[PDB]
Amino acid sequence: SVLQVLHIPDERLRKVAKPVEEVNAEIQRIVDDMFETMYAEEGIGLAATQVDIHQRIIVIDVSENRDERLVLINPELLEKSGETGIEEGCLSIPEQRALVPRAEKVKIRALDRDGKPFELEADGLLAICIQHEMDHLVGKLFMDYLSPLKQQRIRQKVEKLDRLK
Ligand code: NI
Repeated sequence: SVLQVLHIPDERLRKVAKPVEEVNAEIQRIVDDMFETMYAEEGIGLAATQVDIHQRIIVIDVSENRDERLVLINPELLEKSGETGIEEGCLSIPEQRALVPRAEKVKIRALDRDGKPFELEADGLLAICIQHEMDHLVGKLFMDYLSPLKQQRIRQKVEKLDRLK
């Protein structure tokens, strides 16, 4: 099923997700629902916190043909290097983009949808998306890196959009 994506101001977006206990059928259904939601919202990443599920689960797909499913369950940053940034969007912050500092490369470990551990070295867009999604699981948003005024501006714009929807 396609799930409801929370938007700021929503305080739930500020929650810190708990680690996943076992990767069972129930976890796998959450993963599958999260992909469905992500794809439907035309997104490249989604964290469980965004759909009010506070467990360390991320889904990502940075491909055009939407057939490269990356699942990060209980992800762990093992190393990062360099610096970069692009103008990032966020399904929890509709229609607002801003450039945000990020590591250029990350190396992470996580469990996949079967519960298998794997390591992944990423760079470019995928590194940035991974960092953005991992920020979600500790209640952090791309807005947090901007000036207090810019946070208020953005948060004002979002509240106006949800009034009209
Ligand atoms: Ni986001």
